[PDB]
Amino acid sequence: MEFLKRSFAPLTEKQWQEIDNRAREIFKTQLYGRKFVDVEGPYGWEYAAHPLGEVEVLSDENEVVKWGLRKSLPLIELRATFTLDLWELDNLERGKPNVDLSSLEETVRKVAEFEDEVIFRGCEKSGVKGLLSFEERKIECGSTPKDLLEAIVRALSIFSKDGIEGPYTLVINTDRWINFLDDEKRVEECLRGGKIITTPRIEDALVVSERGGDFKLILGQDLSIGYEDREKDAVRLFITETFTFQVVNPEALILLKF
Amino acid sequence: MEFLKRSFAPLTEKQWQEIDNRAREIFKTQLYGRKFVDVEGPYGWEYAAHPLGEVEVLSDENEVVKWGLRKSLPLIELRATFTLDLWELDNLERGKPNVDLSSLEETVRKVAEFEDEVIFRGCEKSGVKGLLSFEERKIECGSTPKDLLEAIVRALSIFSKDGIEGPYTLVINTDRWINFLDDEKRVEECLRGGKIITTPRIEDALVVSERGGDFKLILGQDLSIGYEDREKDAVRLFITETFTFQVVNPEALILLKF
Amino acid sequence: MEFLKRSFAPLTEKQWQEIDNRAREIFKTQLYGRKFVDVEGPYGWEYAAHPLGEVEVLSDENEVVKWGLRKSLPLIELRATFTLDLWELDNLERGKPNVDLSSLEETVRKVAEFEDEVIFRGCEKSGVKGLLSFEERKIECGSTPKDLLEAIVRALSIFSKDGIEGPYTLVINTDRWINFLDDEKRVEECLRGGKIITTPRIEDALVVSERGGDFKLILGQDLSIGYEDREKDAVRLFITETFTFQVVNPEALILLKF
Ligand SMILES: Cc1cc2nc3c(=O)[nH]c(=O)nc-3n(C[C@H](O)[C@H](O)[C@H](O)CO)c2cc1C
Ligand SMILES: Cc1cc2nc3c(=O)[nH]c(=O)nc-3n(C[C@H](O)[C@H](O)[C@H](O)CO)c2cc1C
Ligand SMILES: Cc1cc2nc3c(=O)[nH]c(=O)nc-3n(C[C@H](O)[C@H](O)[C@H](O)CO)c2cc1C
Repeated sequence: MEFLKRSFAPLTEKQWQEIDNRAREIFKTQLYGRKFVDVEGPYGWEYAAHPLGEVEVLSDENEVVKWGLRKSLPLIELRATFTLDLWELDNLERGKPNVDLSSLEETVRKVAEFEDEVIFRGCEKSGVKGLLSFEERKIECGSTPKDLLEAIVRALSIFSKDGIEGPYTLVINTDRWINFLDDEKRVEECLRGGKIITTPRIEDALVVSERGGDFKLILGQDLSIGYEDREKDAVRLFITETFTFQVVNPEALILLKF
Repeated sequence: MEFLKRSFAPLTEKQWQEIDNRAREIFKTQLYGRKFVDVEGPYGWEYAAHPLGEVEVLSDENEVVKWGLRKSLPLIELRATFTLDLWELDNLERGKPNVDLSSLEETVRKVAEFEDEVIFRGCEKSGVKGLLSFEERKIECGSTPKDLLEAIVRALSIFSKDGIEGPYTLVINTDRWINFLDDEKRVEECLRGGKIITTPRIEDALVVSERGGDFKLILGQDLSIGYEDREKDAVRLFITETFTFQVVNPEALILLKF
Repeated sequence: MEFLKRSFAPLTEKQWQEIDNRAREIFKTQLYGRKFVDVEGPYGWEYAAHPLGEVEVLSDENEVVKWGLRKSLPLIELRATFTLDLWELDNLERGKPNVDLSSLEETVRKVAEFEDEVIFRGCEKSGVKGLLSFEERKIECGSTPKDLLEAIVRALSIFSKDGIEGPYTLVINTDRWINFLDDEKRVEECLRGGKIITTPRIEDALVVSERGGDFKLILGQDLSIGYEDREKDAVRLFITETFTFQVVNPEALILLKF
C-alpha cells in the first residue's frame, strides 16, 4: 500500500492502531447495504471500467465495412479529509485511555450516508439504477397489525410463480415498526426462518430473497486512511475508496407501498 | 440421447448449460403434483402401454374354443416449440450476465398447467380418473376459524377406521387460507406432524396420507429440450416427454367440501 | 476459438487451410503500420476499455465529500462479410490447383485501407489522435535532388537536442521518390544505417526513430475468419477483430512539408 504515504507521518504505530480500530466499528455497524448484497473480490488501484457486453452501431448501412463502439460502466472514486491535533494525540503515550477523537466520527457518518443513498436511489450521471426505481413490482398493504401477515403470504405466492426460492428477509422503516410490535413470532414463522431488518433510510418496506447472485458490488479498493499534510500544529488525513454496483435480476424484489 | 439432435445446433456448450439451468428451476417450483405422489423409474423412448390385468371376453358361449382380448393403458406424448434470437444469445460470450429469455418461460408455464390439469381432473379419451371424481368420499366443513380444527379430527377418525396410517398432509386453496390465518400451530399439532400446502388450482381442500404406494406416476422419458430448425436468423427448439398416471386405493383420500 | 462457429460449416479441412493461407499473405504485405509501431499482447474477446490514469471532478466545492469519474479509451470492433460458391470450392478435391477466389481479396483490401486511415488521421468519435495532427513539429524542404540530404541532417540535429537516439527511418510517398532517384547510397549513409519505406497513403515525407516504446497498438483479438449462413448454394463468411492505438511521446516524430 505504498501509494498511501504512511511512513511520512509523525505518529508512532500505536496511534495508527488506535485510529484504525476506532473507524472499523462504525463501518461495521453503519453499512446496511452489505448485509444481503454480494461482493466481488478486490482488483487493484487502477482498474477503471467494467464490461456489460453490448455493442452500439454507428456506421451507415450501405458500406462494405461496419464498425461500432463497445459499452461499459465507469467506477467511482471518493476522498474526504479531516484534521487532528497533536497534543491530544500525544497524551496517549503518557497513559490516558479515553483520548478525544471528535472530528473522525462526524465524517465517518457522512461517507456511509452518501454510499447508501447511491445504492438505494442511484445517480444518473454514472448511469446506475436504484432499488426504488423498478416501479412495476408493486402490491398493496394496510395498517392494522394483521395486514402484514396477509401481505407476506400474498408476496410469497408471486415469488413461487417464478423460480425464486431460498431464505427470505424483510427490510422496514423504523417508525412503522412501532404499530406492528405486539406480535413478532408470527411474522418470523410466516417467513419460514426469515429475518427482520429495520433502517432509517427508506420510508416503506420491501421483501427480498437471499439465495445468492442477484445483486453485485464491485470494489477496486476498500476504505482506507492516509496522510496529506502538516498545517501548523494539527496533522491532516484523508479516507478513500473506489466502487460500483449492479442489479441483475429485477424479479427477486417486491415493494410493499403502505 | 441421440434422438435429440443436439450436436447439429449452432450453439456453444455454455449456452446449453445456461438454458438447462434456467428451465430446471421453474420445473422444480411449479409442479405441485410430484410432492406427494410416487414415481416409478424411467423405462425408455418406445415403451407404449401399461398392463392392468383384466381380460374381456368376445366369443360366444356354445363353442369348444374361447378367446378374448387383454386390456391396457396407452401413454401420452407431448411437444411444444419456441423461437430464440441469435444476436442476444451471442451477447453472452462478450460478458453480459443478464441475458434475455422471454419466450422460454411463457411456454414453460403452460406445460405445467396442462399436466396438473390432467392429474387433478383426468381426460376421458385416455380413460384416466381424477382425484376430484371419487365423489362418495365427502364430509362437511364450516367457515369460522374453529371449524377446521374440528373437521381434521372428524377426518382422522375415518382414516383410523380402515388401515390407513402414517404421516398426513393437507392441501388447500390459497384464497381460503386467509380467513383461518390467525392460528397455525394448532392446525400443525392436530395433524401430528403434518404439513400444509397451498395451491391456486383447486377451489377447496382435501386431506391425504403419505405412507407410500397409493398414487403412482409412470414415466417413459423425463422432460427434455432439443433442436428443430433454423428459420432466418432465429433458432427454433422444442420440449417434450411421455407419461401416464394411476390411482390404486380410493380410500386414502378425503374431500372436504366447504 | 469456440465463438467462431467453424465446425458447423460444410467444408473439409483442406479448404480451410487454403483460405487461411491465401488471406495471410495479403495481410503480411498490405499493412504498413505494423512495421515500426509496437504491439502489446492479446488479452481476450471481452476486454472493453483501456485506462489513461486521469480523473474528472464533478462535485461542487463547499462539500464534505467529493467525488469524480475515472476516464478511459473504448475499443473498436469490426466485421465484414462475403459469399463464396460451392461448385468451385469443390473442384479442389478433384485436383485443380488454381481455384478461383475473387471476392475474398476485394474486401481484404478494404479492411487494410480502413485501418491505416485510422492510424494516420484518427477518428474523433473514439477520441484518438493521428500522426498528421501534431502540427507544431514542422520543418521545410525543397525539390532539387540535393535538398533531401540537407533536410535529413537538419532533422537529426533537432533529434539530438532531446534524448532521442537509436536507429532512424524515413517514410515517403511513392510518386515523389521518382525525382530523388539517381542517388540512394548517400541517403542511406546519412541516416547512419537507416531504411527507406515508400507508401501510397500520405502525400509527403516524415522521419521517425525505432528505439522502442513511443507508439503502441492494443489488440483484443487478431484478424479472424468465420462462418455465418448458407444462402441457397453459396456459403457466407465473415472477418473480424478489435483494436485501439495510442501515441505516447510527440517528440520522436518530424514532419517535412515539401
Ligand atoms: C510542559 C509542556 C509540555 C508540552 N508538550 C507538548 C507536546 O507533547 N506536543 C506538543 O505539540 N506541544 C507541547 N507543548 C506545547 C508546545 O511545546 C509549544 O506550546 C509550542 O509553541 C506549540 O507549537 C508543551 C508545552 C509545555 C509547557
Ligand atoms: C458490428 C456488428 C456486429 C454484428 N454481430 C452479429 C452477431 O454476432 N450475430 C448476428 O447474428 N448478427 C450480427 N450482426 C448483424 C448481422 O451481421 C447482419 O445484420 C446480418 O444481415 C443479419 O442477418 C452484427 C452487425 C454489426 C454491424
Ligand atoms: C455431373 C454433375 C455434377 C455436379 N456436382 C456438383 C457438386 O459437386 N456440388 C454442387 O454444388 N453441385 C453440383 N452439381 C449441380 C447440382 O447437383 C445441381 O445443379 C443442383 O440443382 C444445384 O443446386 C453437379 C451437377 C452435375 C450434372
